[PDB]
Amino acid sequence: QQMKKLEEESRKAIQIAENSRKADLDFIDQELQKKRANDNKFIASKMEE
Repeated sequence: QQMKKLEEESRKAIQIAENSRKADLDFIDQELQKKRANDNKFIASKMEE
C-alpha cells in the first residue's frame, strides 16, 4: 500500500508542476509573442515621415 501511495506520490509529486512551471512559461511566451508582434511593429513604426 506504500507502493500505492507512491504511485500516487508521483501524482502528488505533482504532475501539476507541468502546469505550474508551464504557467510561468505561458507568461514568458506572452512576453515573447508580444515582442514578436513588436519586432514586426518596431520595424513598421520607425520610418518614412
